[PDB]
Amino acid sequence: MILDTDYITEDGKPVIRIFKKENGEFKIEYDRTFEPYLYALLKDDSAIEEVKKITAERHGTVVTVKRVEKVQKKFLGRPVEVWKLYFTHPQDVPAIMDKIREHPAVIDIYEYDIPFAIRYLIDKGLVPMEGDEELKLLAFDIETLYEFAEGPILMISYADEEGARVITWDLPYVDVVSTEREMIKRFLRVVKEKDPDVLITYDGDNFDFAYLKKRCEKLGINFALGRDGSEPKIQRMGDRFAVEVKGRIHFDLYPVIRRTINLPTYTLEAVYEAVFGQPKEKVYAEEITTAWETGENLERVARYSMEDAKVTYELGKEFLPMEAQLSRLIGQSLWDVSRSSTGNLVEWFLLRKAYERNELAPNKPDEKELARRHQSHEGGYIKEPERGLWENIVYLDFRSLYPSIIITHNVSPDTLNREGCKEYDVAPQVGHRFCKDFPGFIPSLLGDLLEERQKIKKRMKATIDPIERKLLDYRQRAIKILANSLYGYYGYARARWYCKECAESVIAWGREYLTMTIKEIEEKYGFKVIYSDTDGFFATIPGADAETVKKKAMEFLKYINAKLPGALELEYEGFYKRGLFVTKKKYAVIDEEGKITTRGLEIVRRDWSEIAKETQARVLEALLKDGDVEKAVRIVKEVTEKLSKYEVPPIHKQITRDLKDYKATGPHVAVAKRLAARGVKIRPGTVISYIVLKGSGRIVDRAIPFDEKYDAEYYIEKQVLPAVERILRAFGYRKEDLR
RNA sequence: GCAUACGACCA
DNA sequence: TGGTCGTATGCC
Repeated sequence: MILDTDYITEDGKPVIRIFKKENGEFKIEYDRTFEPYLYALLKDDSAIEEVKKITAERHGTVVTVKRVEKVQKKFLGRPVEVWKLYFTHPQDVPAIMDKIREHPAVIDIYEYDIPFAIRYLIDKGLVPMEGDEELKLLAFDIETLYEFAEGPILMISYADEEGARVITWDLPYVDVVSTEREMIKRFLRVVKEKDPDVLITYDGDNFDFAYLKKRCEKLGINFALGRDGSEPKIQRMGDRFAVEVKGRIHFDLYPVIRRTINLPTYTLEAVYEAVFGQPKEKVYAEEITTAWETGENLERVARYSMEDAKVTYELGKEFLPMEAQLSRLIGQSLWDVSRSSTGNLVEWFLLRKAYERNELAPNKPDEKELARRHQSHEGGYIKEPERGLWENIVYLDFRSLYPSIIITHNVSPDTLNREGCKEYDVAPQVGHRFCKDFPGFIPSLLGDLLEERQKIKKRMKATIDPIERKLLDYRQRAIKILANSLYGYYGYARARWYCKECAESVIAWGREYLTMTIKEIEEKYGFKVIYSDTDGFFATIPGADAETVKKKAMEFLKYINAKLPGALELEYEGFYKRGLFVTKKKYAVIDEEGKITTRGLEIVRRDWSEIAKETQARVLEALLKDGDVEKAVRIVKEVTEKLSKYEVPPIHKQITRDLKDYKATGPHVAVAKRLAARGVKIRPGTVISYIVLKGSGRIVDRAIPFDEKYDAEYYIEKQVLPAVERILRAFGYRKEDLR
């Protein structure tokens, strides 16, 4: 397959390198023939004679147009003639594009900021991560002793299919070395010997490689982890960094893991238990540092690091196939895709499709234009949830509401308010009209995407091969991720194919279909909807049973599916015996089997009493199973009364901006602001554990660091009341009554 | 983008 | 007793 592409400059000329793995052997293909370019839309053909002579200066070097080609391309569904201006080097375009753009016969320029390697991959039609080539994997970690990298790293731990080892400065896997220099040299020898394609880390982009470069510079080590002898190439991405290893794919899992799940804690043990359900030993850096001088508990830490290497490898085995599939589907390298945002992912996909279909790509918005489209966007339809628990309530939701709308109504800038067409669709309450005579750009690609996903699903059902089945699952989920990113692109501020009207029309169409479905389910099938959110609703019968529920629900489903247009379709996903809905996006429902699922309630909010969980679950389990609403309150009041005494024994907010920049001062911010005079260093993402003592004054005034939980009756009265006041009000029990 | 809670200030 | 503004955090 193809692993990555880059370019080096040889005698002022750019040479593309394609890293490949064919039949078990790493290979580098060189291309010296590709040339950067832009497109220029001119007042008249004549003007090229003046424009082709436009020159600039880069470093004392004159930059000239190498050659030109007149080309006919489609722009927003309409034909356009432009001039392709080629150049010698990628760096020449930034130097000369402004002068070309300023010239008076040049109406505009286009496609001037595409990075060279990506551009090469698109224009050649080359696709990374294709085929059945097997890629060797290697995971590693480092443990240091607690300014940055002043302390040495105590050990380095690596894991692969055959096992995990630890190279630190008395055990089969662990190797103990004389010094830190020897340990890093040994780790490098290990990586060179095994020669892996994928290097797996956890937060390696911003911790492990930076630390290693600092320690190598301090010890004068050439850390040539690359297959071309190169050192890791640091890169700046946003306010953070990414690290690349030439000839390999450095797979950092932290950016990927952040995008897949929404765990409150994102340390390796936390994600590992989320993904596999198994505990992971946790070792703090300070504990590891003490072992070196003492010599004791070396194995414990070496086991806490060995296990980190192993879990990093395991998470990498489980996450690499999905990213490889996304890479295949977007048409860019894994390194890029695994680190990129969904907006950029759609952009890369569309730019490839555009080059395939000879469509000229719109420019990224300028800063003024960016502000012009930064106005508020209308949200999805939500009904305030009916308070209290309900009986025999059923959940129905649309399949792919927004993609299905875009395909059914052909929503695209290409088709917006086009004149002279036989057929049109009209958006509700915003009135936009979309032509139905020819398929739009996005609607076309979206339709093919959904087609392919359906084909893959059927192939999944009919295959005997369990490996192929797992593979196709990955592929179809990748398609779902891309297809669902497409609506976001219509309203994406930085999008090239931005279309305000398309976005609002999609939202309006979604709301119309949802509310109309609810209207007819009540008016024509006698149903009450308890709660709804943008693409689905919880509704029920006043009196009926589970079998009744199902049989009756499918009548409405067929009726409405026959009336629903095209791909628009509603389905039955949830049977639930009783539901407790507290507010929008905050509910608890329990199923016929006895499982209960939580959304938005206090349980999953990071600010919460640790031990109030038992009574929270009991209140939900009594409310939802027993259905007795005084039982819930006599439970709450009995726990409160028993917490008076003779009860068996049983608060951190992150700072996002610096205290000088903070507009106000909250109780946790007063602690951090005071710490600045106390000096212990504070940074975005660190956590304020604070307490409030029983004393007169402002709440910022009385907030204290935590090291400076007693639960002696009053603690139970700190934020418990809000956590159940609305929950328990539905049943007539006031805040005052509970205490 | 929506949504929840309240912190801070002001009456 | 009632308001605005702003902060930390969860969803679809």
